[PDB]
Amino acid sequence: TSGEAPNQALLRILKETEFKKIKVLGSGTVYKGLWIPEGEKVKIPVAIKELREATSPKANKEILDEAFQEAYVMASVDNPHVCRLLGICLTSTVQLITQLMPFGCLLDYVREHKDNIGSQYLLNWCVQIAKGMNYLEDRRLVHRDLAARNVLVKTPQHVKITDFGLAKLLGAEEVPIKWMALESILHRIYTHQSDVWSYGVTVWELMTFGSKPYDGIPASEISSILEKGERLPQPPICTIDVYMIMVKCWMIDADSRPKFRELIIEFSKMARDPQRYLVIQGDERMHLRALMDEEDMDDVVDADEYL
Ligand SMILES: Nc1ncnc2c1ncn2[C@@H]1O[C@H](COP(=O)(O)OP(=O)(O)NP(=O)(O)O)[C@@H](O)[C@H]1O
Ligand SMILES: [Mg+2]
Repeated sequence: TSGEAPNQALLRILKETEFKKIKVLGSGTVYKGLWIPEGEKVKIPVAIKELREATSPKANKEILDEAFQEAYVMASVDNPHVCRLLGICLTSTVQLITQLMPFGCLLDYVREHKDNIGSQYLLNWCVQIAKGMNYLEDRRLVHRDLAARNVLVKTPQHVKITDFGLAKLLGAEEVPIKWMALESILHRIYTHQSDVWSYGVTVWELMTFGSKPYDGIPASEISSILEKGERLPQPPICTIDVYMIMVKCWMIDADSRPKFRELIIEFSKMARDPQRYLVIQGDERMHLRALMDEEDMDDVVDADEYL
């Protein structure tokens, strides 16, 4: 009651007996599996991150600080376009349990499905990511690591921002350079407007079907490139309407860049007439079960319907 509000998010501790790992997804080693809350007659698809046991105690506390910090953030947020933490489990190694995003990160998704992503998907993704960031801004959260790789894909129609390792309250105090606002690189300044810049880069990643920003350019130069007024080039499928919104996100005066709530409005306008704003050959002809090896999927509930 001296300024900020108490964070009353619930931190759920889960038992190992309650979830079954099914398959490895990555290596912090991440499994796909199912979580069956005791006595609830539901099966919830989950990602289970089992932390690396770590050799050096300095590496140990680095792993653990990322883990507890992003457990704290994901437990405190609740929005259809941000990833929710379902719980943690304090076995010998700590495990973080999140809602399963079956289709992986969005960068790999647009890379692998270039020839079947239509303009309606692209623009709807832009709207959903801006809704997620607008929610974070409503909660005074600055993400500092927004990128296509940090957007996950529940369905082709539904994505969610993730990876809150670098997040912080707006006013508070204490490295992907090609996604960083200029004032982030020069003065270590981070705001919701620097997130807006990163959002511009992410949209450019999407519109280019996963190209690398400033490909082959060494990070040491990016700062001088940007002070000289250079920016990422207009993607081939982008009308000037879309590209111009993106370019506005990269203006040097952070207060001149658009706001996330403006970006929601503008991309929603454009998603009302997708083919007037992105030009994709064969657009009109583009389309997109037991994910586990379990034969009894009848009681499966998505985390979003259990909550
Ligand atoms: N809930 C989830 N559902 C499905 N896949 C996931 C989920 N969470 C993470 N992954 C993937 O599993 C791997 C673990 O990623 P992560 O633990 O976030 O490490 P990271 O280095 O921070 N990756 P990033 O957030 O993209 O910067 C990545 O390939 C993710 O895309
Ligand atoms: Mg992280």
